[PDB]
Amino acid sequence: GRSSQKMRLDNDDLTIAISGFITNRIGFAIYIVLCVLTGGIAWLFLRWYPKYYVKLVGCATPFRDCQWVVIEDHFNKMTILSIRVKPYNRPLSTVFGPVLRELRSITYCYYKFYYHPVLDKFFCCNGWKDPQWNSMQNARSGLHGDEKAHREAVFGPNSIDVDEQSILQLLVSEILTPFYAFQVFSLILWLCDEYYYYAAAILLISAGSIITSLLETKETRRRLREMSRFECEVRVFRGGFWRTFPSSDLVPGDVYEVSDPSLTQIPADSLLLTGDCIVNESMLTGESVAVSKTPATNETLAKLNPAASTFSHDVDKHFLYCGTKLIRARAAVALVVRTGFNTTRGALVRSMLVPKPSKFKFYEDSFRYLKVMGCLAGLAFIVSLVNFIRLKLHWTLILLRALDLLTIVVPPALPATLTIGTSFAVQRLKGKKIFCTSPQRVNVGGKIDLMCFDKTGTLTEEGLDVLGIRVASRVSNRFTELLTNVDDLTWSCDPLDPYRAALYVMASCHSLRIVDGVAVGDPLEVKMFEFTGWSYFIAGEVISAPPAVGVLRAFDFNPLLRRSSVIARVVGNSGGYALVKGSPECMPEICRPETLPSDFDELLSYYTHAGYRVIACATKRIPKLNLVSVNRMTRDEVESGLDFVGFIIFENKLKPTTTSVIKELLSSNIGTVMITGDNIRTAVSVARQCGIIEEHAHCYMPRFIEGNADDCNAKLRWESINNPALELDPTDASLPYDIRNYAIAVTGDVFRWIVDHAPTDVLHRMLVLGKVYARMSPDEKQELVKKFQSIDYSCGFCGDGANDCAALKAADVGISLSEAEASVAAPFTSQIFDIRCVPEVIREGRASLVTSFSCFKYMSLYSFIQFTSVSFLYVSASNLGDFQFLYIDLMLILPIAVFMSWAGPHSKLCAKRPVSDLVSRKVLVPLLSHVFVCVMIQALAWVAVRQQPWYIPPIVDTEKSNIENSENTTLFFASCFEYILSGVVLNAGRPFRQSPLETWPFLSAVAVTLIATLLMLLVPPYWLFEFMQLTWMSWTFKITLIAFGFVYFLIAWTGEHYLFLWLARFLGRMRQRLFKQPKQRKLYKIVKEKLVFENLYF
Ligand code: ALF
Ligand SMILES: [Mg+2]
Repeated sequence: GRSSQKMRLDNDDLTIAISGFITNRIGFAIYIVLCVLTGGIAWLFLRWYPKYYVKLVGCATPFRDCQWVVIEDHFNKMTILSIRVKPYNRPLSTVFGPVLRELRSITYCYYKFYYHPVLDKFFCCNGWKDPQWNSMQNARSGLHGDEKAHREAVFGPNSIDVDEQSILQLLVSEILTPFYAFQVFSLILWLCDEYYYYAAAILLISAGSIITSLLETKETRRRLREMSRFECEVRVFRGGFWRTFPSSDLVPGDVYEVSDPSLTQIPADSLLLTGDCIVNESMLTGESVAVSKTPATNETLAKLNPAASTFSHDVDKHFLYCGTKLIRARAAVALVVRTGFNTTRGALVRSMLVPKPSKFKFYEDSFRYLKVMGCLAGLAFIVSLVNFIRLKLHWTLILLRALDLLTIVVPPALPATLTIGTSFAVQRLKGKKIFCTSPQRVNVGGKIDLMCFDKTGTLTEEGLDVLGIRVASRVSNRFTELLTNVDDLTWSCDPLDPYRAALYVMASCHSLRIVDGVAVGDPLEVKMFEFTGWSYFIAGEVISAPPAVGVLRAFDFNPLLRRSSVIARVVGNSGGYALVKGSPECMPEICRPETLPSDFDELLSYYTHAGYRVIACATKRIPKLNLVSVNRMTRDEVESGLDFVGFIIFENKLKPTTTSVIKELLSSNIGTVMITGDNIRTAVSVARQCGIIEEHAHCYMPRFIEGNADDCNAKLRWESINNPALELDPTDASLPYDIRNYAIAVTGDVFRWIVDHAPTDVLHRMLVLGKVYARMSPDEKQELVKKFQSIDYSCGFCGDGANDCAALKAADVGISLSEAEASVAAPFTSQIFDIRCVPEVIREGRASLVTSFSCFKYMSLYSFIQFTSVSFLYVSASNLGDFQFLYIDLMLILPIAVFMSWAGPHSKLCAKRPVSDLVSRKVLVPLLSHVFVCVMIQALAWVAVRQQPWYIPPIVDTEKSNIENSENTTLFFASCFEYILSGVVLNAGRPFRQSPLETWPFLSAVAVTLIATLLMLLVPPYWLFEFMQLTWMSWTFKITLIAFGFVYFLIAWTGEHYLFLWLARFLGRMRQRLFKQPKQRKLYKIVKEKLVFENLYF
């Protein structure tokens, strides 16, 4: 009996291990008695480290006989789940692809593993081919009665119902982290030591942080549950009749109806059987164009695969996805295939909740630093305890002092201070209309090294504009200039006149209807009508000699003929006219070949290759027509024998301010790529116009030369687009084949083949070189972003559709551009709809990163200075007073820390990135030198004060510490002079922020604190003298204290700018030259260097 298994859930990530255990009933008693005895510490310690809990309670057993299982993933986060068993009696094949009895299963992250007995394993994905699907006769007659019920036990309900959790569960999963336990212990220590005010302050700030984080999490999870909760009402063929049911009672096999008008959205992944349908797949592709779907023939059942997760075109022509609108339908039924989380939209939603560890190592490294500091504080506690039992002091004093020395070294207000930079950045972003939801992501904005991009909604207007109109004259059968405008059309001549005929076509060849003074109807007609500027069974001309027209009848656009016609009669002419507009491919089989110019085919190829959509117009004259002829003669006589007029052209025109933002991003050493769902010819042209691809480079793309994507052993040919002769060395490395710049533009079908059957090195080179990525579903967007991240990139995204959701959530920083169905996952949410909020986010990220690092260094220095002062004082059982602590802790550190995080970022993207890690050498090395300088200054001040003739030595006191010394006061003033100047020196400045001379609050706060301290030193009033427990000093010694404080500033400044970085580089070079361990480099750098050098080699 097997009792372990390993699986890979996601596309490539999520390696998990499942094991099965049993409760000992003795370890459980030990655990409960231990919890009772310790009052609650065992519960905490066995919730933080469940490995020992399992080792204490669990006893290993095989899978067949089990009661709960443990699932451990690649990030080492264990979990306890309970196996569920249900009575069930059908053949094994009903559940997979014998007899099955128990039907054991486990649910993990909405995946549902089932237990195969004879193979003795857990299986996640098996499509349930349900072999009845052989003929339309079988598939049309749906399942009857009881057969549904058993299905309900295997597939569950058809509802994407994520599980919400209560407030108390959030609290027990949030507060119980170890740091808050440490904070509670510190608070107990303060209140037991009569040190109230500071404890109350940090309690208030901790409570505020908890409240804001809790509200954040609750709002996020509430919002995510509204994008994935759909409820409709359909009619199903359960028992030979049509019965009305909710959308939740559907199981694979039920045949429902799609022709009814109540049904406005597809309930589940379906397949047509009769009739026809019209849907717009705005959720799978970014476009909003109407798509027509036709019934599935008897052959296509064979190739259907309910688990392929991406369907070929042969079967995609008949598949009705779930969650897509329904424009129009004909007696048409449909057969469901997948329900629940197996649906493409359901699978996307499920993959939006799977956990993924972060590559930003800031907060975790800070916590590791505090843990090392605690390891030091333990030794300090031991030494203090020995030195205190030496002096024969009382026991309460020894305990209290030795324990407060713990909270001195591990400051309980470091994490609550490390968020001020992001807290201040959020409102600047909100002022510039960008709305952030996860503040922890702001720092990540400073690490962006790549920036992906949508096309249709982001880099381009949503609709299709009108570029120009071309016409061929009958004087010479050749085309003319571009004729962008309509005024030129009105004032041009050679329905006999060509230009006026084309204007007539653009004016009255539609079926638009007027609502609210504007026009509605087919999306393409609207743009033409607006371009004309005219008005609308006759079309009224604009006031600003063009005659009006009067329509007698019209044949709308025919799905099979692919054209439309309008028979009208201008008032002037006794005879009528017929205008026909349609696609240029089937046009030649209607019009006269004499009317077709010599430029037809090559000009059509030129326009189509650049990516436009072309439509052609034609005219005809009917010498005699009346009210009886139109009803007597059909469209066949209308169409045949027309006169070619001209081409009208559409264009996906890009937003006015994109070619500048992309140029700036390229000039700031940030690469950019396009990841779109549209064609592979429009995408390349828009990338040429925008600036992603340089104006002179080539664009090689892959083609299938031997076999389609099915065969596991196929060959690829990397051809060129403009010149189909040049190729790339395929087996071989992607290099130009027997020149300076080029860019592979991979389609969306060959990319899957590359990821599957191609070596890793070719994949890496394609990732480094590829600029354009078209014809991709959301899943390929997401896993392409993950592939980018897996070679040490840090990539963002930008999009404005539910198409993009997964790529927005899986990217390091994802900026949305809308407010519906796409801002649920994206951290940020712009509202100006242009790509101008990307530089904003990057700038604020860099400023926030440098600010956070500066604050961390400042708080660490504060901790060390206080520890050194207290360690000097403890050598004689003395201590700082209970109010000097308050002054230092509350009126010097918190105000300077808050105001050090106030200045804004620069007004321009620079060309260099900030340090983005804590355990580095260039961060640690300049910190320990500052610590050394601080300690040296304090030691010098102490030695200096111990030699004056009015010195008042400390007194050892058994009941309480003595505060009125001449050795406490000197260290107090040295510390006060050091805190302010350390805050001034460690400030972030010119490169990624505003220089401190242009920001007033910081300088004002430093000045007021320094003047307060200097006045408290030089001439203090008596109440301060008897209130802070000071002692007399000669006026010649205060000047010496000021001198030490001053010279510390010079030493710290010179070290921080000049010497400390030099020492860091010196130590780094010595380590490299002595320890002979290679320096790791980011992969894409290595691949780029290999590529350029080897290309130069040829
Ligand atoms: F508008 Al798109 F992918 F083309 F969101
Ligand atoms: Mg879009």
